[PDB]
Amino acid sequence: TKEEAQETRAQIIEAAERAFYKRGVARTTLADIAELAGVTRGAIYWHFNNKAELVQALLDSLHETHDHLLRASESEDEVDPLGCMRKLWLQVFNELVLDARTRRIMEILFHKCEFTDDMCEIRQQRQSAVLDCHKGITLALANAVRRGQLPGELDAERAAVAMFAYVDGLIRRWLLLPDSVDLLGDVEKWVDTGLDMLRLSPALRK
Amino acid sequence: RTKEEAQETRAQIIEAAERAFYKRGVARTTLADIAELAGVTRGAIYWHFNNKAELVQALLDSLHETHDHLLRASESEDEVDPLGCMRKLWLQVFNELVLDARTRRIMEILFHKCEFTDDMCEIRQQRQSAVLDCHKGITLALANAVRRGQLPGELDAERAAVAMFAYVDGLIRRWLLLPDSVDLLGDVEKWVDTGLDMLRLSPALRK
Ligand SMILES: O=C1CC[C@@]2(O)[C@@H]3Cc4ccc(O)c5c4[C@]2(CCN3CC2CC2)[C@@H]1O5
Ligand SMILES: O=C1CC[C@@]2(O)[C@@H]3Cc4ccc(O)c5c4[C@]2(CCN3CC2CC2)[C@@H]1O5
Ligand SMILES: O=C1CC[C@@]2(O)[C@@H]3Cc4ccc(O)c5c4[C@]2(CCN3CC2CC2)[C@@H]1O5
Ligand SMILES: O=C1CC[C@@]2(O)[C@@H]3Cc4ccc(O)c5c4[C@]2(CCN3CC2CC2)[C@@H]1O5
Ligand SMILES: [Mg+2]
Ligand SMILES: [Mg+2]
Repeated sequence: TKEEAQETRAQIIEAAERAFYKRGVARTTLADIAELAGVTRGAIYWHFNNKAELVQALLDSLHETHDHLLRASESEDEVDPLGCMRKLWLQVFNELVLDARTRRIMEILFHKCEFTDDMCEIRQQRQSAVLDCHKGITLALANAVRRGQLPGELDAERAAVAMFAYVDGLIRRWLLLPDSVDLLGDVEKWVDTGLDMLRLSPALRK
Repeated sequence: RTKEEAQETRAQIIEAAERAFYKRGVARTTLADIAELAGVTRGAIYWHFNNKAELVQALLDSLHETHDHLLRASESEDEVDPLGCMRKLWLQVFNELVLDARTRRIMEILFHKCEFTDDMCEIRQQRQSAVLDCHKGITLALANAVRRGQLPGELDAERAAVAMFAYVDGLIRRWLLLPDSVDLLGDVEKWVDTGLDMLRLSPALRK
């Protein structure tokens, strides 16, 4: 049955989040996740080959809320690629602080997920996700340069690395020390600080 | 002598813990495993460390020594060029990461092979303490540079410290995950200056 299968996969993913958040990925097994989800008869193995597929599902689930702002910032036909990128990072930070699911998937991926040789797909799939995002940020920065919103001589690739590094570090800083960063109250200041680096730093120019 | 032999054995244990944590991760590695790798008895390893968290803290603490003279130079009110010492500090941070196998392996362990779990809550708390401490230091050096006129007078030192640390921390982990994406050694001056340019030119980082 169609709906029941998606029914069950969502139960498993939701239970996987609870299990990974409590006990970490390394020591959690699929059998333990099936126990939390209330699924039996090997159902979990029909939806996932291994834990890495479950981790990838959680990582893929983050790309959904922002799909439209990603598309807009990457499109050559977009009139305001820089403004759309600003709206994107504003949404990324807002969802992190406001959404329990997002914050806790990211906490799982960043602080409860080990890169090991017996589970090499986790690091490899993290490399691919970061690389994919870098391509998107680089392309959106190149659209802003062409629109006259960023320096004509900007090194879009290095500026994409710089922006990602800043956003990445800020998120992890808020996850580790929520009290230290009023990410929600000053979200615009935090987004503009990184954008300002791309706009003004002479080091980021070719 | 007792002291010399114990310090010798402690170093063997720490070195073997790096090899064990790096290969199998912190969560599934036991002190018994580390003892076998280090070639010491289980009683020996348990004399030096009560649990796995204490060993992780040992690695986490060793990172502070190499930079200890440059962070205190930028932190000193009497430093004539605090902004300059900060630049040399971050240059040295990135230089050691790329050149030093040990520092790279430890940071890879701490950032990518060590889970925050209720089963070992000391890990997260020690990371919280280390970041909070570094934040204070960075805030000191930024206020000195502002007072010395090297940074904007109306700069929010607290937020600027956060932003600089976020950039450096994010860059480190990007190079750890994708080394060929960041020539962190040949362009090290560019990568440091990019973040310093952020604190010095961003109108958002001002009150
Ligand atoms: O972080 C890292 C960095 C180093 C490694 O990347 C590489 C291969 C690999 C593959 C998958 C992993 O999860 C993982 C590794 C690591 C295990 C050891 N290797 C080194 C050998 C390819 C040369 C580890 O953890
Ligand atoms: O791999 C990835 C894929 C997607 C992301 O790259 C970006 C921003 C970001 C910044 C730092 C991370 O460690 C991290 C992310 C990710 C979290 C959220 N995303 C924003 C864009 C997907 C909308 C994640 O994990
Ligand atoms: O990131 C975090 C933030 C939240 C927690 O900090 C605290 C206690 C704790 C202790 C050690 C951890 O490794 C760890 C946690 C967390 C697990 C449970 N929480 C208790 C409070 C959320 C109710 C987690 O991961
Ligand atoms: O990546 C890094 C590189 C530099 C540090 O490693 C060391 C000590 C430390 C300990 C735990 C961290 O999470 C952390 C750090 C860092 C914070 C402070 N440092 C001292 C070195 C700046 C002189 C940071 O972030
Ligand atoms: Mg979402
Ligand atoms: Mg050192």
